[PDB]
Amino acid sequence: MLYAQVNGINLHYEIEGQGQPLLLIMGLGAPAAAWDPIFVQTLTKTHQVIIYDNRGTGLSDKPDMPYSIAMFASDAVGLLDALNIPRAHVFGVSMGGMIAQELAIHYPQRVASLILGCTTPGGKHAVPAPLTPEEAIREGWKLSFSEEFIHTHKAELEAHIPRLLAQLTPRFAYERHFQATMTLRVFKQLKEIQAPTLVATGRDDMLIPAVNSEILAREIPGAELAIFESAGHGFVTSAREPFLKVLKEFLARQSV
Repeated sequence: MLYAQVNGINLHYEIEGQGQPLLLIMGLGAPAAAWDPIFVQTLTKTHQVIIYDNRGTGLSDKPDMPYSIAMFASDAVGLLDALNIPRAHVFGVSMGGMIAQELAIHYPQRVASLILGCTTPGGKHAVPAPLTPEEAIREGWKLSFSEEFIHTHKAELEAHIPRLLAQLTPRFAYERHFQATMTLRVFKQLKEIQAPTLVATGRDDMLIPAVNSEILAREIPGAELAIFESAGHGFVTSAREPFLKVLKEFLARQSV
């Protein structure tokens, strides 16, 4: 029910909690509904958490045009402007981590701290990826979670399916997002990032190789690296309690 109009595009967002603003940025084709709800709820105890639907997704407008990381970063800044927030902590996952990198380089004055989850800088220095819509989500789990995690957490995973199906990203928009992931151009500028930075991923990430997180942390001055054992692309869920501990500890040392 809340929207921010940024450059004529209506972006659906949700905002919750009190304290220092924390902007969460989702990855390829994913709406705000894709965030692990327990993770988000827990963060609202210490922070004002902003989640939202990128253009093309959820309840947001879906213009049929080329998307880029630069445009996504412009959208995020627009959201912060609409909310009258000068500076925010920023956490992006996957393509959302690419948007985060763009923000920290091109809009450094809006970024109080930076958390990069299961992401990559792209380009030559990056190490690349190696039926019913219900069945598709279940198939997609295998890329984010181990076979044992899926076994022991089947109810928790199944409970999220309706939420995702309620708000499908249409195929045309999914294509725009897919092609946007090719438009990041940051590698040499990573070393100019001034934000205090946490890089985090699951060691066993099958979608984005975990070495990408080492490459990021290697470039960004003063970046910390948290790699979680027995977790993959889905580490925000599969390592939720250890990651929430690390993220809360990191954010406690930060300020807006």
